[PDB]
Amino acid sequence: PGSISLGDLHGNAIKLIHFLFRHKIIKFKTEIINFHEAYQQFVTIYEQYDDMVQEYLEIRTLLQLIQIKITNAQQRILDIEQKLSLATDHQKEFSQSLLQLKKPIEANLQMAEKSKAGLEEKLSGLKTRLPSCIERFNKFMTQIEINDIKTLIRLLGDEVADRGSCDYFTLRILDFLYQNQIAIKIILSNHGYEFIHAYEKLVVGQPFKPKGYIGDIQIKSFWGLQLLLEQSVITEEELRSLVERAYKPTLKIIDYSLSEDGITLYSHAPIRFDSIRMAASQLGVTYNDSTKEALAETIDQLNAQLQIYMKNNMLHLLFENNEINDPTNMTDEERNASPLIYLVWNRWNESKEVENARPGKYNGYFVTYVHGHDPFQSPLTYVYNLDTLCGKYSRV
Amino acid sequence: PGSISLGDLHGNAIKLIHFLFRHKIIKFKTEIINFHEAYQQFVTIYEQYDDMVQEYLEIRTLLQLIQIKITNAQQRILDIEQKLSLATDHQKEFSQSLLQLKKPIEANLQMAEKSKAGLEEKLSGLKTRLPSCIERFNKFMTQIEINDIKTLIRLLGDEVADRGSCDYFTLRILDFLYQNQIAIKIILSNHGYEFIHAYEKLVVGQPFKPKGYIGDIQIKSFWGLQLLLEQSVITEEELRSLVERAYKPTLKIIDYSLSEDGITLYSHAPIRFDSIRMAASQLGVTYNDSTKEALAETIDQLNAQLQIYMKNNMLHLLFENNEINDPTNMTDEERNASPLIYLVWNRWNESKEVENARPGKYNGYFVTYVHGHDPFQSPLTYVYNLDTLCGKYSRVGEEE
Ligand SMILES: [Br-]
Ligand SMILES: [Br-]
Ligand SMILES: [Br-]
Ligand SMILES: [Br-]
Ligand SMILES: [Br-]
Ligand SMILES: [Br-]
Ligand SMILES: [Mn+2]
Ligand SMILES: [Mn+2]
Ligand SMILES: [Mn+2]
Ligand SMILES: [Mn+2]
Repeated sequence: PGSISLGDLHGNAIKLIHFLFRHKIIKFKTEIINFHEAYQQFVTIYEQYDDMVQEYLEIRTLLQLIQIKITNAQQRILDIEQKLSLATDHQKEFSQSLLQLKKPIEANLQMAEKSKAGLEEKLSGLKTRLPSCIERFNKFMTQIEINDIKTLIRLLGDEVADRGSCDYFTLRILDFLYQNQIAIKIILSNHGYEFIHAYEKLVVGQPFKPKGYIGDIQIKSFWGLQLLLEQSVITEEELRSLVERAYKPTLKIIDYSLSEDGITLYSHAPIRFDSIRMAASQLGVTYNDSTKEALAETIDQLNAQLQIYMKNNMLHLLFENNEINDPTNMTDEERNASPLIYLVWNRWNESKEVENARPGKYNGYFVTYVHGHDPFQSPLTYVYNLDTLCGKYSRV
Repeated sequence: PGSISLGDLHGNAIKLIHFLFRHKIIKFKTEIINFHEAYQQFVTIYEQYDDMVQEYLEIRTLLQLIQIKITNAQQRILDIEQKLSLATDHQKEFSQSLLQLKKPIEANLQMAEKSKAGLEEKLSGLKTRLPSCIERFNKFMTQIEINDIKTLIRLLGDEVADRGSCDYFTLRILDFLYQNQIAIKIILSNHGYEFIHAYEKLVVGQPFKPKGYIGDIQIKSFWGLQLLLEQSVITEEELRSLVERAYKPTLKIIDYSLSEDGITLYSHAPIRFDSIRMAASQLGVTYNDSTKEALAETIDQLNAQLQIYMKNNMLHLLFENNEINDPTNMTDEERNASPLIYLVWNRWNESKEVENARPGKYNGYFVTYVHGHDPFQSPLTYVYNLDTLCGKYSRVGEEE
């Protein structure tokens, strides 16, 4: 009834596969003879898909730029055409000048349209290659079976919408775990938020587009999924199924585990202990931590509120603050105003390693902190900064 | 005919006034003494107004930021209220949480409104101070008279919409010269364009707002004029009267004078000789430089075409190119595509100082180049980069 936590994913489905193999959660079926050959198949699929998404991102950028060029040229042509139409009978040099001024704009517009068509054809070429990639991924997934079912898997965040190749692979792996009754919890993260932002727009009839605070290269794995949806390689029905059953139910603002005499607090970013009380304040949850069980119950109630916001497609209401200058170093006022932003964006440093930030004993119970990768290394023996593919076990 | 040229004005009416005194174009009337005390009164007005426009720029920026806060908060509130429907379907617990979310946004909206109102109050206080300043300027303009009417005045550009206090002062001084039959030519410039862009919009009933490529601090003197217009201290009718009679007719793409054996080319930016044919190509002007007279006639035709664009409120058609990355360092392609932008934005540097860029003799005639101040110093004796320290008169033998 223990758990293993993974703090280093960055939207990279190979890293999830690596973690699941190395901790004996999954294994190849008996029929597979060559482990390294079978595993290298996914590495190759993943790399080829990564290259296709890179190609897509460059096409996306060029298409956006060319559409600005086309719209500008069209507006300028229309303006000159109105001036010519409104001309007086004594404006022959005026009309002659404007007629010849319009020609280079028309030529630029034709060149931009031709360029746009070529980029659309390149995108069409990508679409013809995408099914082959997915079919090879599907064949790989049929070679896998569950091994250990008794261990809770915890992902500390940035599992989607990050620097890897494709959130579809990751969602499919989460759904494989769901179909095999594996207990899994995922901490809400700053990259996870970009994904959820896009998904809850999609299901209300807005574009499946991220918030866009994080740049496209740093949410590449979202674009790897969106490419499949926009090119009709996967159905919106399947995306909704994966997200609704295998992803959203796992999400926690904060997770915990209880020992005989202590609590362990799992967060995405490194966080002060008192940020939990601030999160309770924003969400209308009564905060109590007099005992480890009371703090556990407080956190349960925070996570129930998260599920209410997500079920209503309104998580974005808790993640909007246009006055924060640096979400990795939020001021006292900013932390109080937007505690969930702090919980997913904070980065530790020496000035934050102070007395009372993260006590190791509190109200007579021990407190252990486990969070996702962060550059700063705290010397506190009860702070675990998971910047490795190796999992952290919870003990007896 | 002789001329004087000013290459460093930067929207500063004091610099213009000093230039006109220094070269004996104007003088105080004999009833004024002491002369120093009268000039110093205009200096005080100008500096007083300069500080006022600085205050105005600070208010403008703060108001623009506050309007962003206000609009953001209003959208979020309206968003939440729309989600607060309906009460019935036991979203009650959830209604409560959304109501609590709304409270800090409403508090931030109210705070931003109070700040906006106090800034609009500050602007109102500024407004009450403006009339006296214009009154003192008007008194000063009654104290001067024309002196030399036989010298052509050439402004090499950035005469308006630049770093000084107020384009109204400058336009009134231009009108004074116009009223006294002074010949004036002004070279079209990058700050000049910001002014004209706004003025052309005003003429056709659009807001008196600049293109906005140049930052507000660097077009301060436009804002000092716009402050008078928007606060109803001067009329739209007066402003247009001044611009139509005393400013727009003087404008040139490039100007020239002819000597017995050469041509002198006056520009705002330092420019390559081959920029002239590029300007001709965009304007549909037949280009001919086989003789200095043919080149002079080409430039005359460029300037006639400029006046068509000016008269029809459409100069913006020649100054729009969203593809240029650095207007001060345009590529060959960019120069061919937008030659007038090149003519007003180019900044020279060592890489541009090459043998055929600006030849001193061409097709049998000498070529001399005169342009507004530019930091790079070319060691060509026939290139005149008119920092304020350089002599302003035309060289011997040039006939303007
Ligand atoms: Br006309
Ligand atoms: Br889509
Ligand atoms: Br902190
Ligand atoms: Br001077
Ligand atoms: Br106005
Ligand atoms: Br050049
Ligand atoms: Mn993160
Ligand atoms: Mn480590
Ligand atoms: Mn200068
Ligand atoms: Mn300039």
